[PDB]
Amino acid sequence: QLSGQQQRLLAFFKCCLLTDQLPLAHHLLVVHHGQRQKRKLLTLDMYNAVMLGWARQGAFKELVYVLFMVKDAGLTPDLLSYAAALQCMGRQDQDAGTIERCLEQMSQEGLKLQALFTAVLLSEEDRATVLKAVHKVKPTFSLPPQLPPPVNTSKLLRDVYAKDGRVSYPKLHLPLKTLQCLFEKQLHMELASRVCVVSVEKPTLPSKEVKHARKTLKTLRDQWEKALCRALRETKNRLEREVYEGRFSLYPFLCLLDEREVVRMLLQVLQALPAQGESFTTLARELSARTFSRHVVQRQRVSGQVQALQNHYRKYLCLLASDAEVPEPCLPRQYWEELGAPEALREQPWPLPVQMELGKLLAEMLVQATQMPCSLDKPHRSSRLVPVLYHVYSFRNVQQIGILKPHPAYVQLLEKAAEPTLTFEAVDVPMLCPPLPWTSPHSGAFLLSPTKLMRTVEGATQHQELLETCPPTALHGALDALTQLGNCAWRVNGRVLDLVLQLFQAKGCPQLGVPAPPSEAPQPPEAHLPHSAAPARKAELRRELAHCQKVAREMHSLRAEALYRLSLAQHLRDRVFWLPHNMDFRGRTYPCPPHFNHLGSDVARALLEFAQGRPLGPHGLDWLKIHLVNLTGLKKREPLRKRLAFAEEVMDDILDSADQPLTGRKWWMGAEEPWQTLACCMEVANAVRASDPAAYVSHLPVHQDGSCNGLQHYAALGRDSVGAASVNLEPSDVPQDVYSGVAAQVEVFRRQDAQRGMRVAQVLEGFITRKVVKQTVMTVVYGVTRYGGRLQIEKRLRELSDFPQEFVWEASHYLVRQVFKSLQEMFSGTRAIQHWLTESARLISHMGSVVEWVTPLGVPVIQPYRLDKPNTRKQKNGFPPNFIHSLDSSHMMLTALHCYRKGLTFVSVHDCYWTHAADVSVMNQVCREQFVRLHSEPILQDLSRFLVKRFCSEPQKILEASQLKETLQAVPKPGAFDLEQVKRSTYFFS
Amino acid sequence: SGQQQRLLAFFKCCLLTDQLPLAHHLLVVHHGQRQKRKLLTLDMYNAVMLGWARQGAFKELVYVLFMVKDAGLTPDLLSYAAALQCMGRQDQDAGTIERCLEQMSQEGLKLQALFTAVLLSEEDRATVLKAVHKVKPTFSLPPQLPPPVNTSKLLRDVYAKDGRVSYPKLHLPLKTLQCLFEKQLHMELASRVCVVSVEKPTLPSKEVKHARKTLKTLRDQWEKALCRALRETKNRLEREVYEGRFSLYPFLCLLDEREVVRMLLQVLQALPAQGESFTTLARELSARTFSRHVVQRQRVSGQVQALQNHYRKYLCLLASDAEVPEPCLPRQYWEELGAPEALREQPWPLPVQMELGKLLAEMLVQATQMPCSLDKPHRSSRLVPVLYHVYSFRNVQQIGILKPHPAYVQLLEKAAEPTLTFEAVDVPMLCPPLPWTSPHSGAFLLSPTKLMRTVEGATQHQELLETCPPTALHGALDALTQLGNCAWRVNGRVLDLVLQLFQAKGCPQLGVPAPPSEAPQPPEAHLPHSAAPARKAELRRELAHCQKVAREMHSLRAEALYRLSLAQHLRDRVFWLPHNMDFRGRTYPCPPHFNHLGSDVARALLEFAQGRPLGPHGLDWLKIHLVNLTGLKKREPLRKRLAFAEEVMDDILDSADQPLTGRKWWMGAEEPWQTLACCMEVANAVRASDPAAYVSHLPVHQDGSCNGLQHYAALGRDSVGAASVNLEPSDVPQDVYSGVAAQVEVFRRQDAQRGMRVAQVLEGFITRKVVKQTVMTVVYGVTRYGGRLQIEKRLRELSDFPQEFVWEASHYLVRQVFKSLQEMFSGTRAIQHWLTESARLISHMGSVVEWVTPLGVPVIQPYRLDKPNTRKQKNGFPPNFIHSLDSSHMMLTALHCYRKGLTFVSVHDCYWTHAADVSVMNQVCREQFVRLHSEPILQDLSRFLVKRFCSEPQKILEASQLKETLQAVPKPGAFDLEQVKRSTYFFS
Repeated sequence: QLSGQQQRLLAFFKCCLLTDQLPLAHHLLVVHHGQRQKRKLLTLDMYNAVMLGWARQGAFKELVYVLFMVKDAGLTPDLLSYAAALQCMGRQDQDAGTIERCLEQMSQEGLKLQALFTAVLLSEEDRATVLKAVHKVKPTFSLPPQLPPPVNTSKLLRDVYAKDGRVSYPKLHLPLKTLQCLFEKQLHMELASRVCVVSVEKPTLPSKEVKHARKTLKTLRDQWEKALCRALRETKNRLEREVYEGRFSLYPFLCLLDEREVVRMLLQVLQALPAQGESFTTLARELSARTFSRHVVQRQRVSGQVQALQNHYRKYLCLLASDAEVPEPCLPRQYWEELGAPEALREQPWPLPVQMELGKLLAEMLVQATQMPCSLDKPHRSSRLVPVLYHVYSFRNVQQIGILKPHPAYVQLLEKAAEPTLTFEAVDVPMLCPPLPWTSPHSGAFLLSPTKLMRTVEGATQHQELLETCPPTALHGALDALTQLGNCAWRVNGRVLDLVLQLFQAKGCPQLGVPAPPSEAPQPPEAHLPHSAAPARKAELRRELAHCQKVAREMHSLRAEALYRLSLAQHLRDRVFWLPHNMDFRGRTYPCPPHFNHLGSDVARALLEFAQGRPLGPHGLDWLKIHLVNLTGLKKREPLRKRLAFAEEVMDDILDSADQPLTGRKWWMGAEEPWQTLACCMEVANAVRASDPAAYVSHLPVHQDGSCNGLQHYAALGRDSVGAASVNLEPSDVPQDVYSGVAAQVEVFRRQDAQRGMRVAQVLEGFITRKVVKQTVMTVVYGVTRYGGRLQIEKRLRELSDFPQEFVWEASHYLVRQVFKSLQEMFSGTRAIQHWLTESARLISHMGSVVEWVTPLGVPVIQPYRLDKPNTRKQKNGFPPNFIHSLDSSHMMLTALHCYRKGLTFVSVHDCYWTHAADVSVMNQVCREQFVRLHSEPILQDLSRFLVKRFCSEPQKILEASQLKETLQAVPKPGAFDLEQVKRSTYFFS
Repeated sequence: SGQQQRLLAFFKCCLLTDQLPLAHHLLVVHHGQRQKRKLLTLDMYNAVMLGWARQGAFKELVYVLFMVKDAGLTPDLLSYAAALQCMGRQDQDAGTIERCLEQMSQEGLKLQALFTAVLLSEEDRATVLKAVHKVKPTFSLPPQLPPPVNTSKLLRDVYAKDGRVSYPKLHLPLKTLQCLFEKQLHMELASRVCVVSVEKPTLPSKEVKHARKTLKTLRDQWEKALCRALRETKNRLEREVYEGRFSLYPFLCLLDEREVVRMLLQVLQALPAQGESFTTLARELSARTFSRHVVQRQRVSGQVQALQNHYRKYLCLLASDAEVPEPCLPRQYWEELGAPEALREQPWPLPVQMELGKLLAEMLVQATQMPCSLDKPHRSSRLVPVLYHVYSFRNVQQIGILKPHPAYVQLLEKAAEPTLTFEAVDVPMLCPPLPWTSPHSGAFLLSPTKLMRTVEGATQHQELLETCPPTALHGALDALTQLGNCAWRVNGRVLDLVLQLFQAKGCPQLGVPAPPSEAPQPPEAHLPHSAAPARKAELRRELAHCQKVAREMHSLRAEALYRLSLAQHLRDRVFWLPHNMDFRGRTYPCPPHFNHLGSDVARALLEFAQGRPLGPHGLDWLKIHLVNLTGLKKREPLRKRLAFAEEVMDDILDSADQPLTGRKWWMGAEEPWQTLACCMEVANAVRASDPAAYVSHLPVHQDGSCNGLQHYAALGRDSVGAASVNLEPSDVPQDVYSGVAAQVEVFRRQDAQRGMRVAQVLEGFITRKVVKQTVMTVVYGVTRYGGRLQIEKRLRELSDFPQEFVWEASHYLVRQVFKSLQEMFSGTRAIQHWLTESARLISHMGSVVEWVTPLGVPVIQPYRLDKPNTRKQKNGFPPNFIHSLDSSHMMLTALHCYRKGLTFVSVHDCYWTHAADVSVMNQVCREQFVRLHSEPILQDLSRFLVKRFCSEPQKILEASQLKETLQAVPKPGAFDLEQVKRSTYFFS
């Protein structure tokens, strides 16, 4: 293994190279080498770092001095050190004989020069210096030719990669010059890394108290900045003493970012810090990530990599631009590969313990430096000054990790001030230019800010290691799909935005989902009274207050989230923007901006519509009407003809809702998805108002979704005739709702349980609505051991006023068990697959390894569950949802790539597939075809054989691995139902 | 303003630290800014000149003098003396000194008068006189005056010059007293005492040794961290000295850095598992630093040696073997002899002290680090705070609480360290206390002890004491000195039995805390999370209640362990308990950890080291006192109780011989350990051939049923009141509490008929033991929740009584007792209502009520509203005035008993004295009570309040109403005052 000391010393040496403090790295290395025990901790790569850093400052003498230390340690110089030495020799410009002698010494060891250069990664400047040194010597350069980017030879991906002649790739509507200007704006945003957005909430005319509060907030922040600068200087001096002593220090890490940048960033953190508060460890991780991102941006700027990125990006923009024409159309990643932009050396992050130590130091400096009076400076500096941040321990013992809470007075000051400027990170806001193509897992999305492929922080290092272990050829399909999802252009709808802004400014609406303001919140009417003075009653009053304040606290968190989302929507209202997409561990694609994203809320779904415009065509108007009926949720069981007829019947309501959403009949409010229903009525009204519906262009996406996507995968895997009919895989004239059947089975179980002693069924009698059973089914299948999913089922039960909330906790558990039995009964295949997957997972977890599998697309997925070793219950429960999530992601990526060959704009939000109304029919045919192709491959057998290779061939526990082999061998038998029927089924997605 | 005070305190500390160039850096910056020059006060200039005189640098002092000249205010007499002091050091010419005297004479009084007017240090006054001597004008030093004596009739007999005085002399020889003084001096210089823990020490396990080694490494790591943080803060503060801002650097310099580091560690040891308030800790840290600083300053000056010589001369008077020709009071002896006066006795200003304490506390919290020391990982990668701040519900208020982490607590328990560190003030003195010549200086010789133990109202009360004539203070000071002079020895037998029970569980009835402190609760609760949301919350609340109840026992265990630790440390050594005065004036023992007032067990342990023979009546008194401790036959006469003692004598002897394995009759008694000790003293008496020959060290307690009620019944002379409280002579003693219980019972019957069900809850549970505390809360409690909590605690002890309505029952009980008192006694109500109305009106005006006792020591109520508090002053005044009268009566009794030679101390109502002395003490205390009420206290109170508040221009109309209220004093009743002398049941 590798001990922690090497992972701190290596980080310190590399960091000291990036800060031009080589005399200090030399000092520390001298002290370390001098002590025998510390010399053991010193590794060859650290020496290959110190020498390389000296080898850029043009110092050959110190290089040979460190070489005396390398020989003294007994290490043998590797390919890296020889190359650093050759790169240093050229700078001194000594005669070619020395270079030839170095080549002779290299020849004595088992090493070459071209092979050594290929094997060991080097910077472009240093590689050029080495090459120039070799050119000075007698040997010619003799550079081997490059390797043309390979393509995936998987049966699923051979269509997209083999271009042939059937290519109709899409091109962005915006002209090339507009894309370049947008890129320059995004580049400016990335450089400053702070986006200032006007607060959407209406600003009242400032009162005298409000003005005073703003002057207080300005004075305080300035005092906090001076204090932060002083604290940073003191910490830097102490850490420099640690450098001279010979112990690992964070002094270069502090040096990498400018002092003013550190101070301003900490102040920005305080503004972003919610009233609720944030965990200290999370805050430290966030601070370290911000420091690393701003350092990567600064390093790229000083190196000149940014300018090369601009030229390469402009050439890449020519492909996307409609006006510019490229002779051979190719996928965006492939085009970027043809340009050959150089992946940055600094893209890789620091080691995780060092990052934690740095972030904790920044948070500790912030709390100690910032002090404000509880009295808020109303008395003349008589009241004690107390730190703004307060460490809070949930458990008194030092074993529980403490968290951080903002000052109560500071929160009040923030409210009273009502500042209109909102500070956002560059990563947080959506990109103003098309995202950088995902050439590699590590490098993609935001151009200047590194975005790792895995958004999840749990198990991040392991999954990334698997990503690099996997051949790049396999990864490319997922990377191409992610690039395609990023390339889609989004424009904020003006009308929907205006209506939500209206409601948001004053009161809001709960049914619509516009969060209520603090004034609306149920504040307690009176404080403890003389009659209530009894300590029992006072304690009860404090508990009710704790509940009321908890509800108010949640409402503030929801309104603040809505405020940020609508402020970004207003900011990006007139400007076309691109949402980059990132992959979780399960492989589901999630948009990188947290604050503004379509998945997060229904209102966000309504706001977002495609900037690119495609005409409706003959069937587009009908698809819009069918979409409108789907959003209401009326006649879901009824076929698409009945839905269209209902749309014609309710057309008068549709038009009236479009003309007046607020003062109208408000039929859209009655619909299950109100804002999306309103947007669809404001597109159908525009279509009918236009003389030709086919001529009219529908920006708004149309969403097609299976009732449960996991159930359809399970049904496909087992080929169950009953299962296919239930989830609509089998063609039918009338679609069958899979949730209704689960509800009926839960109802018969409820009747049986009512006869039994248990009263939970009696409590739930008449309240087991179909929507609750749908959320429960999704929680059971997609969600694994989730407190939030169970809280969501509980939330659905709470929404029903008639249902008593005294037994909501056990009613939710009962619903989870009854659904888990219902599905297992109705679906013969699903239970067998789930049981086999769980049994295999538990056996792998017990042996001490985490379950690892490769998706049919090719990207490896590893469960990140860690018992403080794999967690037996979590891994065994986690494997069926994660496997079916990986299958759903693979099907979505296949659908996306094939729809990109035909030119359709495709994005995926949860189960729903979003595309233009004209494109819907083609997208439906493509997704049925891809689903059939995905399940045509023997998914279960491939998984069984990969698990056998990964874990069954284990010396440590052969017998348990033998039992695992026996359970893996008994794969479920395919049923009578034909796979090809899925293509013919128009109700597979609807 | 406050800042000027802060800068002045900084200047005084700077002179002692000798950082005068640093003071000159601050002074020039302060003069340069016009506003800062206005902030500078004349005294700041005088200070630095005195320091420059010690240094000898004449030109800086001349610069300060010119700076005074530039300011334009008159040059003060304090500065001229400092200039002369400087001139003396470098051997300057006398003629210039005579010119300096001419400047001193100008705009000032004459050379003698100017010297008298301005206070100076012992070196300073000598230097000023020596500088005066060289000049042609004569020094003309004023003649001294003999110490004044009070002319008040009550204290006239005490101060009478007739040679009837027979002051008691301590049994210990003079040489032994000097050795004890040397031991006390060694304790004072060290300032800390190490005592072996009474609790049994188990053989250390491997885990226990590992925890001890870890604790040692942590405490030395803490000392390194504190020393480095202290140096860094000192450097920053020195940079603030140059910036001219307020700095705490000289304060930190006055105490040695090693001493400060060790003080911080001692405070961590003092902090308990529950935790202590941060502001209180800051005050305690500043007080400890001031005490150590005063000890160091006295040591370096050489005042300590003069104190030793003067105190040995004082010791000769107390010593039996040494003979003094003229008997004098202990204060009077010191006044006649040369008296060392320490200028540094006066404390630092309170806001600066708060700032210094906060700085020390912050340094303590950030410097120290504890990681819990994972034994197997041993990796320092976690937040490491020894102390954690809690919101405690009120976050806007931002009250500061500092509590140690449970990990520390578990480690301290695992190590089971025997050594315990106590402050010198905390432990009882090993030598007789210093005589109370002045209010500010008394009690501990090296550690300053102010008269006012209370921190609330401390400033105002001390100012009133200084305003008060010295002789009136002197009478109370003489009484306090007499109480301190009493010698206490720990009874070995009682302590042994307590230690054995303390080691092994003990007994709740005996008050012994329980070491296990376990409470049935699911230990792991539910291993899977949330078996049921309600049940989880229920168990969490139940575990929280168990944690609180267990913490109660831990605090009681620590208090008892500390008590016995001190009792063991002082078991073989005679010690003296100093006594101070609260705002009311009811004297209190200075040592907090070990005191007789604190617990009954301490009362049992403590017996007089000085020994007086029983005499003919001593055995009878001891038997009577045994009956008093049990509390049986209280109604029955003093002869019947004696007969009962003869009846139960076999049980008495058996219990003394075998307390643990005997009939345990003592445990059944109301005061068990006291009963056991008295049974061992009666057994020792009967074992001896002559009981009169036998010497009884044990005190005998004479206590009135209610001291306050007797005062009330005496002031109004109501016949019914006097008969109930035993002032009227009776053959069968009448108990006031029994009558109150009967009246409460009839009110309970009336309320039971009414809709209110509180009476039904209390039916059959209003026992006299409970009704007694309520009377004490009405008569002595001053809007105190804690006394009402004591009533609730008494209700909880009865298992049958439901605790669901205990709070309402306590409120009902206090109201009914209050409403039983007024109807039972007309005089008590007539006086209480008048006092409650007068205080209310004075509180409305905006002045706190101030009144002078018949002895003459002023008493001021300290209650404040964040101005006087309306709901506090009116309730507070009847008990505070009664407490002042009770204190006056006890002081008069103490002084007259001292004249006779009886050893007298007072613990609450209970008067403690030797068994032979009891009869004489009884007669003396009846005589003093009659004399105290012979003076018209109500009229004197009314006249003094008229002088203090009625002559107010601001609100004359309210003052007129107050004048009318004061004029209507309650009329004297038919009952004769002289009857109290004839009544043998006043105290019993």
